[PDB]
Amino acid sequence: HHHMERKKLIAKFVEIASEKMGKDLETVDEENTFKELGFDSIDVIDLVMFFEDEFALRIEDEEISKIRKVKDLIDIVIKKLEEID
Repeated sequence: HHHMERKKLIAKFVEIASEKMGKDLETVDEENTFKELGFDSIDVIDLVMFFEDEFALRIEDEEISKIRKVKDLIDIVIKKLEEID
């Protein structure tokens, strides 16, 4: 059992936003849209490429374009990590 997987990926999202992207989010809810967090389409691409590199994943362009909510990115990452297993 890999406990706390969502908490951990939200925490990674917050750290990357802060450290790589200069965005202080502090208290993230998974249900927030990226749009409401102030991430535009280009920011989502940068965020995805940062997760890709951190986790040695590949996320297809079609999947990136469908990302709306934080939850969507957390879900994709878990799914890609589960596969690479």
